[PDB]
Amino acid sequence: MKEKKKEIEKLLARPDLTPEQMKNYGMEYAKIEEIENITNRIKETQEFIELLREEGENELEIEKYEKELDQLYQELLFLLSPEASDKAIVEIRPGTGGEEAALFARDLFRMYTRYAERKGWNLEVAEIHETDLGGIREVVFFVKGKNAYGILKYESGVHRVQRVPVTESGGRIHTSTATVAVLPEIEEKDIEIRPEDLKIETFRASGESAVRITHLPTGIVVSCQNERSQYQNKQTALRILRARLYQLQKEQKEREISQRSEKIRTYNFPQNRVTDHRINYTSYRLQEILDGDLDEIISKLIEHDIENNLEEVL
Amino acid sequence: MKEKKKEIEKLLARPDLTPEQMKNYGMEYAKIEEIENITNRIKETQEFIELLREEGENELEIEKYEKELDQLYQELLFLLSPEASDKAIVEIRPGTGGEEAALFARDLFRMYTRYAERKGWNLEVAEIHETDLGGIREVVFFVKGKNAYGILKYESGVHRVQRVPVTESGGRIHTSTATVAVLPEIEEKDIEIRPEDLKIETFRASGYVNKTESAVRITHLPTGIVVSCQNERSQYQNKQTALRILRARLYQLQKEQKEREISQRSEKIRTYNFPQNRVTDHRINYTSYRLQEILDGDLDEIISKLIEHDIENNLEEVL
Amino acid sequence: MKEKKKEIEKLLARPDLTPEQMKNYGMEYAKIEEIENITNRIKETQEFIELLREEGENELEIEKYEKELDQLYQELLFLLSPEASDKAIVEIRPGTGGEEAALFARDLFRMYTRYAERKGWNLEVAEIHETDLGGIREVVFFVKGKNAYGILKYESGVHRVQRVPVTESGGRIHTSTATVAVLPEIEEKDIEIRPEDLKIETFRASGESAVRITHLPTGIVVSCQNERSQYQNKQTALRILRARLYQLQKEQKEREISQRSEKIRTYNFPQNRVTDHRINYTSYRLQEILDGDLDEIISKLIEHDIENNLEEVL
Repeated sequence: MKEKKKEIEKLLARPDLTPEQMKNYGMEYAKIEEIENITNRIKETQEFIELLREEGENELEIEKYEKELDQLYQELLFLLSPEASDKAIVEIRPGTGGEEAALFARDLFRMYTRYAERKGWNLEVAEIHETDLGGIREVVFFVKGKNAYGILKYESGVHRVQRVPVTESGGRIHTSTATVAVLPEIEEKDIEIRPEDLKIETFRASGESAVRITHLPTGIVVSCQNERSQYQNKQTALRILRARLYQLQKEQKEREISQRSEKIRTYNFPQNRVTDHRINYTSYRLQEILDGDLDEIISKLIEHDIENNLEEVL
Repeated sequence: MKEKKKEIEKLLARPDLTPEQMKNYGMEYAKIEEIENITNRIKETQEFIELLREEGENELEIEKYEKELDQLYQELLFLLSPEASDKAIVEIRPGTGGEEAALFARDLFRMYTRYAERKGWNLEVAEIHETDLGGIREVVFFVKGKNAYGILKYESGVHRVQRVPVTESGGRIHTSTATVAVLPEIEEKDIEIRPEDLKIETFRASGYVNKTESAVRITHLPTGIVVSCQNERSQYQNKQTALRILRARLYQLQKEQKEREISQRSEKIRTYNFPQNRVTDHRINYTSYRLQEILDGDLDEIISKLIEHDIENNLEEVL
Repeated sequence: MKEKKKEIEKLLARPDLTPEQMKNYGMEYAKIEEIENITNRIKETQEFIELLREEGENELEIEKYEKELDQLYQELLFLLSPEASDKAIVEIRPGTGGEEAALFARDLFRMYTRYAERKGWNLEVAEIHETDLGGIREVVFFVKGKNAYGILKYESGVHRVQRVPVTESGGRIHTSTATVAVLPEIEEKDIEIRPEDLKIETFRASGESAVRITHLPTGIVVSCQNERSQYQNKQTALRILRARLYQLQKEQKEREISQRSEKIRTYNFPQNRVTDHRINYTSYRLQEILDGDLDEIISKLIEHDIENNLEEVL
């Protein structure tokens, strides 16, 4: 890495060291080659496309390469970031806008669902509270796949739509806001939750089963009213309680000093556009992105990070 | 053209006029010569085949030239109907037959699906209601391609199947019905639909996705026309789909409401008998013994025989 | 035949007999002659190859005549065997070995695909369940050509492979298996199948048409799922069934008095060889064989048959 990180590997791998180490170091020396080569192809395919564009007459197919690029960056991202990131919990909620905000929440949930099916990920709905119009008042689900969290972490934040409400006939543009919170699933062996700290409750499913778990120390509360049995429900409430717990703990250990708009992205239907505001990137393939083709935007985010965040000059 | 529609072209084309008229009339000048040539190729080729039948020992290969007759006639239709017949909306539902009827609906959907692919057109499924036996309760879909509407317009009507049902173990021959409705797509600039005349509702999908994902219903308050969708699309996308269908539907309903107000059933448009492997179209009484090939998508033989007749007497001809 | 089967013909062709019998007995005589002439050509070109070997200096061409016998044997086989027609149904499926078995199953399907093209035969694939890596979970196809069934009837049995999986880089030699089943197609007139013994079902395509047919008494079941229409597929299923049924009968009336390993042939890649075990013959042109140049092996199997089977002392 740099050649500096690859220097230690040049020497370490020298004639001496222990078996448990030669594999340890050699294995990483290879990890660096992939990285080295992957960025190689990235940079080649990049410099390549810039020729297909202004070759006196662009060859409308820099899209075959443009796509591969989005692909090379998610691979690089995977090799770079210290590894445990394949399981994630997603929660989406309406924001400002009323009936319209819950409708956008479903639009998002629809994007992610269709995204999952395209990356070959597995998705399970932990819970969903719909709205008469066909919106969502709350939804939390689990996504697992090669780098699911590593990629979805980019979706955390406030999303806003700009569009004329569908049941509104030719009315005025409406701006609503939805919240997406992504967290990494925390296995049982990775965090301690004492029995006496937990308070479990169950009730008739207000008008299949309804459960609620309270982590007394924290005060975190997990409530589920779905089709799983009480027993099964409890296990699902716990998967979520851990992630929510671990986070709150992370938070309680960093936010005691950290002491709004924060719109992370905007979708505009009349313009059929998507603008992620951390990178100031705009795309005009809104419907295809909302249809589940989110790589173009995430890969851009991944690049910006690998170009001037942690893994760059570090 | 004729010699007449070519007359006005002769004079108009004369010395002076306006630029925008030169290319204009000039462009219409060519239209007629090609029309004249194609009708010349058809005649030269038609009159050539009939000599290859009783020459003293036929040359079973008239089919090769026969296949070009189907193509020349469609090229002639494209030149005789220069308007805007490139976008169409198709709808297929079961007629009488029960399960068997919903199965024939699919056989047709497949046929048009593969027929589309062969003409290299673009097809998009608006919506589909399938049946357990792998059949179709209802299906609607758009098709855009070179004069793809002027070609699929002859498919509107009832289509009847004659055959032993697949699940019926070699038993008796059954006869079911399937209904095809082909409407030309209508643009927003060509028909007015006032905001206040539209009621749009949206509901939860009925039984990760839940049922399907989104449900939209659009009602044209005046006429009563209702367009309902339940499919993978989003609300925003189904509405634009529902609106595409509603324009086509309303434009059709107004044409009827203007004729059906001065013009005051069986209508078996065509037949698909499997035991005999034939397909007979009843408006032209043309028959083919290439059933499965036609069902597999090679439909041109029949539509051209329909165009030929159509042009052989209707508007295009004596008009 | 012998001079015996011929004797009777000679006398039946004496002074009298009927028109329809005249031609009938007249053709089999000539048939017999052809058998005699070919059985002679075979015998001489043979006695001529041996001489070309230990003559005083082999003339490396005993192969041009070697290939001639490949032909003569098949023409003999034609003239001899039971009417064994020009139509055949072949089925191939993985044996033991996991993915590798599936991959070798397609290997075999390729050999035959290529072999049939060399024999000028026609070939329609009835169905094919494929594997991501490119193997074949299952396949049945139809073949038609001058006694394609007779010549292919010797492929029925378990085929075994020994090689390093292509996806393994310089690994250990893995060994697998693939089953091949050949059946002579039965025309509807030839076999009786009552309507009340079939159970024909249909379903929607999971993820064109789906069709399954069951022969209630036997338990035989043919599934179909492809681009075909329910109707075409049903007809494609009745062909395969009449074959599965007929055979099952020729069996159920022999597999009732005939009271595993049955490794029919072995293809070893490192040593580049094909070893047919029923005759213990080894060819060293494995690849040319897997490419469809099967006449070598089959003509050997044909020569053993005529030599010790019915067609001999009988």
